[PDB]
Amino acid sequence: MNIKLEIQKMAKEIGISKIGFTTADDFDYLEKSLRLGVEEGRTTGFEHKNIEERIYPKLSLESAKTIISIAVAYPHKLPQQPQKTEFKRGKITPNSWGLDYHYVLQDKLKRLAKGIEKLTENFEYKGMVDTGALVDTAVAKRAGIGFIGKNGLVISKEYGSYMYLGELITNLEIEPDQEVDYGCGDCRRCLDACPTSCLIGDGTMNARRCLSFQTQDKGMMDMEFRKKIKTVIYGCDICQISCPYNRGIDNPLDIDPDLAMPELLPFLELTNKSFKETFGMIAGSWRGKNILQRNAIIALANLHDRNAIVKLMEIIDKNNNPIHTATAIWALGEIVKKPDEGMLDYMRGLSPKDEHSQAEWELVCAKWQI
Ligand code: B12
Ligand code: SF4
Ligand code: SF4
Repeated sequence: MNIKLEIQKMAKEIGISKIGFTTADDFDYLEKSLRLGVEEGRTTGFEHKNIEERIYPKLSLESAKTIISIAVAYPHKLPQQPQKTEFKRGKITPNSWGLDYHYVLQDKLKRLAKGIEKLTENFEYKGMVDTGALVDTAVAKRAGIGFIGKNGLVISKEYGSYMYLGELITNLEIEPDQEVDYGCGDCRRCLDACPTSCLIGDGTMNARRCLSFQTQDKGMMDMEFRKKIKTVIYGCDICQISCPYNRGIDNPLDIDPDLAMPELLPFLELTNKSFKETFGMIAGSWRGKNILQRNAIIALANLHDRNAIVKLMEIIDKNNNPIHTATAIWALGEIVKKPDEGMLDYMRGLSPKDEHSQAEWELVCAKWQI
């Protein structure tokens, strides 16, 4: 007894910015739309595939009785700007500044569980953060962490949407928290700011057209999204920056600004090894360097950076990574606005190895009236 007050006490003790409680009752109100996302092809592929495991918490535990939702806030503005150099910089979502949230939160949930082991008997748990089967977002709503916006995210009054979420499924009998009075209203800002219009209106999405996805999808980024990621080479925050509830927050926790706003051409020099050493700790490193270097080439093209030309030419001639080659060929068509005869001969004189490079090459050629 007074576990709920005791938990809350040790929560804030170990850096958890908010905590909530809810039943292990299933979530079949979601079924309908989860299944419709998959059938309509609006799913990314990152989602847990088994829909049953997604809505029935007992499939993850059995002895499930309550679920404890945690939230850890993160800064969205940079404490200290990075220092101007020769090299232009891209941006990379604050969701991925500093240590990979997955590790941070799993550590916090471990501590919370160890601190509960002491104050009861027969305690049973199952921790999740992002990579688990539950809908992290809907759990935090039932637990009154915040409400789900039209942008799909969980929004708190206190810390905005700039929170990482987690869950500790458990066999404890505990008083559910309330939920929240505040919502969206007739706000619509996010819906109108999304540069792809992926958001459907009801907190639901064609994720396939989210730029956050596009920056993480493997392969060749479709033409439409290249221009639109501007210089943001990982994630998208547009639907949160445009949100009233984020209007005036700064939040607590360590950030290297050079990892948060990386210099692009030096970034393109990284190997698997140097990439691991320097970037391996952030969330955005979970698929390796290649998707990021592709994106960086795109950023350089979006900046029309004449200083990248020689590097792009090196990527193309070496051709050890075809996605990069094809992206670079495109990038030259963007950067070199008035090509000299020498450049027309360079371009005319490539004969792309593979189909994606061939495709991008044909387009530049056509654009340059070759
Ligand atoms: C797959 C995934 C993605 C994909 C797909 C995004 C998406 N919206 O589905 C991509 C790569 C695009 C993505 C992007 C981002 N994501 Co992500 N993503 C996930 C992941 C692993 C699973 C997503 C999932 O379960 N799909 C849910 C889809 C299928 O459901 P749906 O049909 O849209 O359902 C919506 C409705 O049911 C609605 N719903 C619930 N309550 C209510 C109430 C009412 C009345 C109504 C009508 C509807 C409604 O909410 C659901 C979505 O939130 C989750 C973690 C997790 N396991 O939950 C993180 C998660 C959702 N992502 C997270 C983050 C931070 C992001 C980004 C902000 C990262 C960035 N800065 O770029 C973006 C923003 C995109 C966005 N607008 O949601 C955080 C959200 C943070 C928060 N505080 O809410 C989560 C919770 C991870 C975490 N542990 O923090 N993500
Ligand atoms: S992250 Fe960007 S692209 Fe994705 S929904 Fe939000 S605004 Fe739209
Ligand atoms: S922008 Fe407005 S509509 Fe969108 S989530 Fe924020 S509050 Fe809701």
